[PDB]
Amino acid sequence: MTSQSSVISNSCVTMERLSHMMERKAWCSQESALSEEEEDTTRPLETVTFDVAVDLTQEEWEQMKPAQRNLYRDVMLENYSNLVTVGCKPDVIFKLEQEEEPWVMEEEMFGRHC
Amino acid sequence: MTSQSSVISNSCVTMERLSHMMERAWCSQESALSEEEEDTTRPLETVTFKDVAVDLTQEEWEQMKPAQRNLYRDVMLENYSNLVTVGCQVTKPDVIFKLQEEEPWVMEEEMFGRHCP
Repeated sequence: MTSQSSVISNSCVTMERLSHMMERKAWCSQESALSEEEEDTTRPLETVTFDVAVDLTQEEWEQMKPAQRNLYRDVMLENYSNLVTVGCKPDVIFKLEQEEEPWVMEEEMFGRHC
Repeated sequence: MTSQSSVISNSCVTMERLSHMMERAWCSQESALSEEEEDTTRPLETVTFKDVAVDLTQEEWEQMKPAQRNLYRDVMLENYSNLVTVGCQVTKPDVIFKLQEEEPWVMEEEMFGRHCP
C-alpha cells in the first residue's frame, strides 16, 4: 500500500518482444548475386500449401505455459483467414477452438456413469 | 540509517526545467522590407485538429520508456482541452480508440486464444 508502483509496463509487453521476434527468417549469403540475367515470363505460381503449420504431438503438453499452451492456436493460425478473407478447413484442426485437448479416449469400453 | 536524501529533485525538476525544452523560436525578423497593411477582409480558416496529431507509427516504441509513451498520448490528450473546454470545435479523430489499455496494435484479426481456465 506504499509501493503502488507507477506501472510503466504490464499489459504492454510484446511491444518489447517484437524486436526479438521479427528479424529471424531472412538469413545468410546474399553475396555478389552471381545468378543475374533474366529471360521470359510464363510459369505459374505454386500455392505454398498449409507447409505453414507444424503437426502436433502427444507427449509434450506439460512444457507449455498458457503462452505456449494457449496462444499457439492464433499465430500458425494467423496464416489463413487473410487470403481465405481476400485471395484463395483441415480436420487437422477441429481440436482448435474448443477447450479440452485433441484426444478423446473413445477406444474400448469403460469409465463409469455417476 | 542516515543518508537522509535532502530530496534534492524528486517531483522537483519537471518543475524546474523550462529553460530546457520549451525554448527549441528561430528564423529572423531582420529589418523588414516586405509589407502592406490592408482592409481586414478575407476569412480566417483555422488549421483544425486533424493534423495537429500524429497517426501513431507502427514499428516505433521499442526504446521510448513508456513514460515517454504514457506521457505521450497525454500530449495530444493535452492540446485537446482548449478545443473541448474553450475554442472552435473539431471532432474526435479516427486513431483515438487508444488514447486505452493493452496497446494500439492490439489484434482481433484471426481469432482464438486457446482454452484454459
